[PDB]
Amino acid sequence: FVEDWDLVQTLGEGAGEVQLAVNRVTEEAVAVKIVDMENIKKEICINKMLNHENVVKFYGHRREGNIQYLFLEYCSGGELFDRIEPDIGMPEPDAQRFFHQLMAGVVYLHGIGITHRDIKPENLLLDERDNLKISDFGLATVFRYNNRERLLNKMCGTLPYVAPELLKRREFHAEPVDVWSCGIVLTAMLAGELPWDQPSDSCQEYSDWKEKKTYLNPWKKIDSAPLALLHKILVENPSARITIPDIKKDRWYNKPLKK
Ligand SMILES: Cn1cc(-c2cnn3c(N)c(Br)c([C@@H]4CCC[C@H](N)C4)nc23)cn1
Repeated sequence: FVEDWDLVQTLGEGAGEVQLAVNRVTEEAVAVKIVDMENIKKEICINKMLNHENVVKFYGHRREGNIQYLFLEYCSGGELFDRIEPDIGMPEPDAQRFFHQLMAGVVYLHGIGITHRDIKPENLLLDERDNLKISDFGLATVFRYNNRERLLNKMCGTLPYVAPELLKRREFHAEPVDVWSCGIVLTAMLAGELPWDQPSDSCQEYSDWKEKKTYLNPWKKIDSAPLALLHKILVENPSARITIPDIKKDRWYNKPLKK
């Protein structure tokens, strides 16, 4: 009976659906991604490579006909998105802890040559202890193989989170794009709002940021220390943008915080 699972509820939709399943014998819970049914093949393949505390674990996949069944780590705390109070954000110490965990997960992925490509609060899930877990590898790809980097050219992601070079350049490096989206996530956690619809020349809010008008929202709501880190992350030129090893040296990143 240990292979029997009960589908107890729908966790959400994407894009098929994701259901919560409980083992009839052990009562273990697992998220099941159901796809009706090339893209799915890649998602499973990348998933098989993943083994990190801040990345959703992959348990396997069953194929009952035309429907694909991805068995993944269940995150009972739901989406980080739901911990962000609109127009407020969340307490700075909470935002810092989630940011630390997000960087740990991203460093791990980059170390194995994988880029997520769609980092945002809806994809960052929380377990029963509020530990952050990067989810959904349907848009993920290999950017380093046999120690040789491959440039990306495919448009993908979510506009408010996408780095400016995606929209402007034919090819671009993978890592700075994920760094940028993490900076937008940090902004959202500390301000409860996204800074711009997209980082384009045509976007007034993006121009304001480039002109350093930090007396305007959402910047005005962010303390000087984390704001200084955002100044280093949200840099238009990806070659000048701060790297993760340097984010780890940042003053705010290393500031002891307590609620
Ligand atoms: C791909 N994947 C999902 C899971 C997953 C695990 N827990 N979980 C919870 N609690 C919710 Br709410 C969602 C919803 C499922 C619909 C999309 C939402 N972003 C997240 N997905 C999940 C693990 N891997």
